[PDB]
This record gives sequence, C-alpha cells and structure tokens, in this order.
Amino acid sequence: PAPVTVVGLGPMGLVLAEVLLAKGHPTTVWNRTPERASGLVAQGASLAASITDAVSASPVTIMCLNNYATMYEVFGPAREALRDRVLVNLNSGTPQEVRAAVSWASDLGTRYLDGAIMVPPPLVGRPDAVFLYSGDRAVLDEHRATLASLGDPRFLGADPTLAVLYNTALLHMMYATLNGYLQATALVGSAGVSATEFADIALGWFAPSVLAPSSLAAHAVDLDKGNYPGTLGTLRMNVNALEHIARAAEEQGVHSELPHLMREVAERAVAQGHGDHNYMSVYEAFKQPS
Amino acid sequence: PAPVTVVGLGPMGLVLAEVLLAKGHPTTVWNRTPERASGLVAQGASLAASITDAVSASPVTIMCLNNYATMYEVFGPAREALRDRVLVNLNSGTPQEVRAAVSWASDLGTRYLDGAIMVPPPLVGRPDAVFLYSGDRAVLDEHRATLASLGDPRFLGADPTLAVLYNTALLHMMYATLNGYLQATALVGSAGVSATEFADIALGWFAPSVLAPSSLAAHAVDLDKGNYPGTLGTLRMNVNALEHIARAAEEQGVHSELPHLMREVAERAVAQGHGDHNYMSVYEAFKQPS
Ligand SMILES: NC(=O)C1=CN([C@@H]2O[C@H](COP(=O)(O)OP(=O)(O)OC[C@H]3O[C@@H](n4cnc5c(N)ncnc54)[C@H](OP(=O)(O)O)[C@@H]3O)[C@@H](O)[C@H]2O)C=CC1
Ligand SMILES: NC(=O)C1=CN([C@@H]2O[C@H](COP(=O)(O)OP(=O)(O)OC[C@H]3O[C@@H](n4cnc5c(N)ncnc54)[C@H](OP(=O)(O)O)[C@@H]3O)[C@@H](O)[C@H]2O)C=CC1
Ligand code: NA
Ligand code: NA
Repeated sequence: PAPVTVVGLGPMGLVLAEVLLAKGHPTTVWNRTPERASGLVAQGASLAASITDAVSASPVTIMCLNNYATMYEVFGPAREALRDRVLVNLNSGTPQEVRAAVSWASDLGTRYLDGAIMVPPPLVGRPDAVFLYSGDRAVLDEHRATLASLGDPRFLGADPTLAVLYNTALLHMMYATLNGYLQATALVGSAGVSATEFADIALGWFAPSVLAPSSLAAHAVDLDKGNYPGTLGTLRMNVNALEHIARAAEEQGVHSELPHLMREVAERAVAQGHGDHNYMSVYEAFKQPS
Repeated sequence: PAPVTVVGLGPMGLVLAEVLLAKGHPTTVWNRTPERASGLVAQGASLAASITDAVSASPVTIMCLNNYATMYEVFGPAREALRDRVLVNLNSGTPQEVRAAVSWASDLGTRYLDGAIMVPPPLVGRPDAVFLYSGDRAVLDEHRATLASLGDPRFLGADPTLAVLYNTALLHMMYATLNGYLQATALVGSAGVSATEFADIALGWFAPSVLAPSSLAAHAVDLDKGNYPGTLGTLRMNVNALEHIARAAEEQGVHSELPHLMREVAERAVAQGHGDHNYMSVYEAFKQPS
C-alpha cells in the first residue's frame, strides 16, 4: 500500500485518513488546526509540520477542505511541491469551481483528479461507498489501489466537472424524494394518521406502482426530444391537484411553501404552452434560470 | 346496472358519466351550464331539468364539482330530496371541507360517502384506476357495483377525511419525486449530459439503492417517535450539500428556487436543535406551519 497524504481533517478528512491508515498506507496528514490529528497520530499517522512537507511526503495528496477557495490559500506555499505530484480533490462543489481548480493545477504542472464522495463520513471505507471521479483517467488507473481503500471508485469520463455535478444532481433527487415523503407524512399526521399507517398505502402500494425508477426512466428519451404527450393526463389537470395540495397543507397547519412553489412552477410551464402536455413538460420550466 | 346521477360536468364529471353510460347504467346528469351535457345526451344520458330532479332520479348521486363550497350552493334546493338518498362526493379537497360536508349531510339525513380520484379523466373506467373512499363503509358495500364501474374502489377507513387527505399526500409525493428527477436532469443537461445518459445512472443505480420504498418505510416508526440518530450522517452535513446543490443550479443557469427553499427548510430544523440528527429530522420542519 503506497504512502498517501490527506490535507484537511474535518469530519470527512479524518475518516479518509483513518481508513487509509487501517488499510496499511503510510499516511501523512495536515490540518490548519493540528490538534485534529491527535487520534490519527496515535493510530500511526505522521503529522506534517507544513503543507509543503505534507505534499512532499507522498506521491498522492488527497484534499478534503471546506470549499474550493480554501485550496488556493492552503496549497499556496506548496505550489512547487505539487509539481509532478498527484492531487485528488474530494471537495464537493460546482463545475465553475472545478474548472478554475483544473486550470490552477495545469499551470502548476500537477496531475489533478477531481472527485466527489457520495456517502457521509461514517460510511467511507465500505465496499459499497461510492466515490465519483472525472478528469484524467491515467491518475485513477495509476493510483487505483489507494482510492479503492476508500470505497468504490467510479470514473464518469474525461470532463473534470462530472463528479461534482452528478453529486449535486443525484443528491437533489434524494432530498426531493425524502422531502416529498416527509411532507406527505406530516400532512396525514395533522389528521391523526401515523407515519407507519401512511407507509402501508404510500410505500406498499403507491410508490412501487406509480414511482418505480424504470417508469421515470422511460420518460428520459422524451425529455431529450421535448416530446410530452398528454393524451392520458394533461398538465392543466395536474395544476388543479397542486392547488388542492397547497391549500390542504396551509389549512392543516403543516409546511406549505414547498407545495405552493411546486404549484407556481407547474403554472409557469402552462403559461409557456404546456397545458396539453403530460406533467413531465415541467422539465421545460426546470431548464430555465430563476 | 343501477340508475345513477352525476352532478358536475367538468372534465372529470363528463368522463364519470360517459363511463357509467358505457357500462350500461341509466345515467341522469346535471350541471350549472347545461350545454356541457350535449355529448352525454347524444350518448343516452338524461339531462335533469333541476338539481332536485337529478337527485330524485337515482338511488345514488355522485358529485364532482370544483370545490366543496360549490356543493352547498348546488344542492341547496335539493336538500329535502337528498334525505334517505346516497351522496358520493368525489371532489378533491381538504379534511376541514370534508368534516363540514359530513355534518351538513348528517343534518339532511342523507347517506354520505366521501371519495377521491387518483387518476386523470382519460384513465377512469379501467380496472386499475384507483378511487379512494372513506367514511360509511355500508354505502360502499351496497353501491359497490356502481362505483366499480368507475375503477378500483379502495376503502381506507371510517374517518371520512382519509380519501381527500391521502389524495393530496400521495400526489404530493409523486410531484416532489418527479420534480426531483426533472431538476436533476436539467442540472446535468446544463453540462451537455443527455436525459437518457443521466437516467441510466440515477434510476438504474442511485434510486434503487438509496430510495427503495421499503427503505423509506423503515424511517416511519422513528418519524412517529421523533427519533433521529445522526451517528451515520448529520443534518448539518446534508445542509452543506443542499447549499452546493442550490449554488450549482444558480451558476449553471437552471431553476434554483426549489433547491434554495429546500436548503432553507432544512436550515429551519438545524436552528431548532436538529443539526446533529439524521436528515429525517427535517420532518420536524415539515410539521411546522409556514
Ligand atoms: N461531511 C460529509 O458528509 C461530506 C462532506 N463532503 C465534502 O468534504 C469536504 C470536507 O467536509 P467536512 O469534513 O464535512 O467539513 P468542512 O466542510 O467543514 O471542512 C473542514 C475542513 O476545512 C478546513 N478549513 C476550513 N476553513 C479553512 C481555512 N480558512 N484555512 C484552512 N483550512 C480551512 C478545516 O480546518 P480546521 O479544522 O483548522 O478548521 C477542516 O480541515 C467538503 O467539501 C464537503 O462538502 C463530501 C461528501 C459528504
Ligand atoms: N381533472 C382531474 O384530473 C381530476 C380532478 N379531480 C377532482 O374532480 C373535481 C372536478 O374537477 P374537474 O372536472 O377537472 O373540473 P373543476 O374542478 O374545474 O370543476 C368543474 C365543475 O364545477 C362546476 N362549478 C364550478 N363553479 C361552480 C359554481 N359556482 N356553481 C356551480 N357549479 C360550479 C362546473 O360547472 P360549470 O360547467 O357550469 O362551470 C363543473 O361542473 C375537482 O374536485 C377535482 O379536484 C380529481 C382527480 C383528478
Ligand atoms: Na471534487
Ligand atoms: Na371527496
């Protein structure tokens, strides 16, 4: 197991280092506040005296800092140490932040690979914990054994922004679906229906029959074509149901802003000529900036 | 097939009457604007001269009006005629509207059964189109043959508010989940990723592994207890992800209001001491009025 450097000992960075150490890697760590490395040092990690020392200690530096902006401040003194070394950026963020980092890394002559972690810190190190990677495939192939110690590395393609972008898109789907479930549970709960009683109907019947992933996936080809046949249900009729949902949430005394905004966004699609189309035409409203 | 009355000839009421007619029921219809019955009359329906005549024409009256307030205005002159007759209320609405309707119906001496339609008008009449019912089960048992002509009648319980409440809750889950999928597709599409490439990843891997209905159902018992252990991931960490999602949508030029509001609502539960708890603790924010 090759030597590795971890820069950033927040909750995520601490677990990345702990796992690399447990998997046998000689691990050098660096953090602005050195006391965060106390437990790691007891486990066999080496606390670097400086960012340059940390970068020079290993062929690979894995960074996990609060934001992309922090990277420039932290790695400033280690710019020459980064030359001909590997920098794996596991920070979450946006495509604009990744493009700037890729340009900075190219100017320094460092081999850069951007990634995104799909799990919270306690799930890192498990064989099913997905880490997305995108950019220079050669970095992943050469340092595969090290990255595989953290979980399941999945390379998405040459575009370096893919990992962070897919992280935000997939996580958005998760939060929207969980919020839908929580809002519905709070709505029936306002009338004395228990969460478990509601799960019998909602998750036992409704969600498997109406919201099966393969059913949502069948709409994908039509989303790419902008084809939204409403022969079996139109957006205008869906708007009427959204109006009832929002008024119910409000009258029942549970959260009503998200229901009102969903009604408003569907109305925008109606205003732009999608009244006859199926509900998926609201994709046209999701494509437009707010 | 027994005689039936349909009151309300909007897009849904027109199809309820058309299906009852096709299934052989002698069908009497009434609407404030009588010209809506033109096609139904050509199909063999009888246009009632008045609301009293409509109610008196059949043992069962099925109503499908825009709102519950309309019911009092429409059925006012037929109040005495409604005594000892059956009124099936298929309007969508809220629990407060249903409780008031149940009280009004009890005072009139009419047998009342509230319901909710889970499909759009073109799917009515099919054996799998679900119609929810709640309240007096004896009404459903006695008039099951007529209601079964419209689709699959599903009785939820004695509480008359259940059908409308479940309609709004389940539909909210469907819209939230579809919107999550569309927002995510628009976000990756801003970087040149096609809807089909993304759907294969998000729905082929992510949704079955993270959002399986049985996994959401396992949270239900803890939602009822208010138990949200954050040992495997905290709400504060999920809020950091929600911030990147909103910033990504904004920078990418796609819809960002829904992502910003979801971040805001999760922050409200953090402000109330749920920062260290798991994501499902945002249920406490969904229970709060806006
Ligand atoms: N936690 C999670 O669930 C997940 C996190 N991520 C991502 O991992 C990254 C790290 O997250 P996490 O560990 O949770 O905690 P944070 O996002 O809060 O990052 C904390 C780290 O940033 C350092 N830091 C902050 N400000 C500065 C500064 N001005 N100068 C130097 N160092 C600074 C901290 O140092 P110090 O200790 O000295 O304050 C610490 O090492 C983030 O990009 C996050 O989005 C990805 C997936 C899941
Ligand atoms: N359409 C759908 O996809 C679904 C609809 N529903 C529910 O079915 C019900 C009917 O819906 P829908 O058919 O789509 O259309 P609407 O909700 O717009 O209701 C139209 C009906 O209401 C009548 N009406 C409106 N205002 C008055 C008034 N002041 N006095 C008398 N009658 C009035 C109309 O009469 P007039 O023609 O004279 O204007 C017409 O018969 C609603 O509760 C809806 O939520 C349920 C599931 C799906
Ligand atoms: Na990254
Ligand atoms: Na009803």
